[PDB]
Amino acid sequence: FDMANIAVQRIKREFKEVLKSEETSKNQIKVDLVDENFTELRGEIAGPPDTPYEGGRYQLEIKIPETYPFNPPKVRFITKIWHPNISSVTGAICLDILKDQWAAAMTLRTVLLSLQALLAAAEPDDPQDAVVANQYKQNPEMFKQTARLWAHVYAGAPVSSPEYTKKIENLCAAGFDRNAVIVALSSKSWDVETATELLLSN
Ligand SMILES: [Ca+2]
Repeated sequence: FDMANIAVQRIKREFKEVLKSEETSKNQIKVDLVDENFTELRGEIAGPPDTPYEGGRYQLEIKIPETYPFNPPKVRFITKIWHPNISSVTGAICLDILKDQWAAAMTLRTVLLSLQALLAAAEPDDPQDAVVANQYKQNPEMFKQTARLWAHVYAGAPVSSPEYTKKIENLCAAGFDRNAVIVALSSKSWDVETATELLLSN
């Protein structure tokens, strides 16, 4: 039915804050009510400029705990993304403010802004996704191109590698599920052989 008053009033206040913010007027962040009692929200953030994510928009599932504001929201990327601190499979996020560094003065606005800042500054030595973190460290340029490909396919960003696109359409035309294909190629250094071998393992 209803959450505790302190939680209700905090979410209402923070929701209004996002609605009125310069950041939402500049189309950088937003929040949408999913549930009338404020326990679930949907966020969106713009990819930051001069990153592989630029031009993309990333949707977020936000669940507000009963203990709000003393524990963080649970946040997950709905939009698929290629980033060392986010699971390429589940959208689970590795960020201290969602874990052990939450403070009660933090808000929906500052969480959304911190997630955009995380896109612009990955921490690969404390990763959520080992495969992506390894690629980020061992082959920066391949990482950038892969992240940009995912931004284009999943988040609506304008550009991506023609090479990569051709490999994807090749495997999709061969009868494999497109998401499976993207994942396989992205995880196997874009090598059609090892990616195909992985796809046949299923
Ligand atoms: Ca209740």
